Amino acid sequence: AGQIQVLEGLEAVRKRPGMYIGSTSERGLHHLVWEIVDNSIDEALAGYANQIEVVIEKDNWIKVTDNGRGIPVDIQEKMGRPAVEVILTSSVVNALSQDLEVYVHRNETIYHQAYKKGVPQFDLKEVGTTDKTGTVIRFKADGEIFTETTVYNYETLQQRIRELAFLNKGIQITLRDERDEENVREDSYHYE
Ligand SMILES: [Cl-]
Ligand SMILES: [Mg+2]
Repeated sequence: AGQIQVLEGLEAVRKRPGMYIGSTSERGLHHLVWEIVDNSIDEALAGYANQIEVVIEKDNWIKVTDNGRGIPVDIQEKMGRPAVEVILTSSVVNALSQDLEVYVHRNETIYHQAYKKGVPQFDLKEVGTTDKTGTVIRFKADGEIFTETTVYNYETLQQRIRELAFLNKGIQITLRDERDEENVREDSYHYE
């Protein structure tokens, strides 16, 4: 019943995306980033992260990295699935992304899963080792949902990231635009 309910959730969000994120215009596109960044900020506020990096990658992928605990990977009694899988298959960003990847650094291990329109492409995999903790999320907004534009606006991201760092003092939040490899722009904010 758990994973059927997952599938129905994805269908619901993709059918009425604007009920979930406000709009499917440029505003809703940028709201994807806010949803993810907000979750990292909660992890900082909980006491466990202090650095968040947002990268606009080639072809308008977004990568958000935090140095928090890493999303848990333990098997849920609820779903019979790893915790990270439950969390990401119930994410609006994931449902509304053509593709999304997560890398978790936790338990001295790097774990990876990928998704399309919220559907996992393979089971969560151990792919390496690590001496850090945190989470990396990379996603590509689905152009079938965001029919006006899937191109992010650096200045829009910059303005809100600046505001978020100012509001959440102590968190280092970095924005980087790598879309043009010949001219990479970065702004990093860190208030007291
Ligand atoms: Cl875990
Ligand atoms: Mg939260």
